[PDB]
Amino acid sequence: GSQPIQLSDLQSILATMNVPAGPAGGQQVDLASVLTPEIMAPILANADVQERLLPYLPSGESLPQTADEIQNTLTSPQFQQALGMFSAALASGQLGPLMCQFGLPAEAVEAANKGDVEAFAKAMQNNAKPEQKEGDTKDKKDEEEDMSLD
Repeated sequence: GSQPIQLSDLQSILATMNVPAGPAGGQQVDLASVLTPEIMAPILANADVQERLLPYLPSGESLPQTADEIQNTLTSPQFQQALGMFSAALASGQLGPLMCQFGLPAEAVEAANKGDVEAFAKAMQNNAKPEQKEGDTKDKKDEEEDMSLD
């Protein structure tokens, strides 16, 4: 014959199906590792979110009333406490439309509406640092198998 070699073997692979992706393990993420006081200050300085942080006022009772406060504490007990409370407030209460009332970033409202801090982290991460390099290396390869005559 023409020696096609079994055939059936390369047919068995065509019985494969497309399986969905797994969530892996979504739960929490440290926002303070990417969200700096420079980002959180203008947002937490809004009365809209402050009002929602009232039932979650950080240790000390007196929460950062202005952006200068948050930008001063940097990553001190005040910031880490406020970060946690803010994360809880948006997750349970869901700020959603409140974020758009002050004209805050879309990344914030998307996450705050769902109450998902992971989506917020990813959005902020990629917003600040975009992934761009490109390295396909394809096309114009071919084989020229038949080409063997001179």
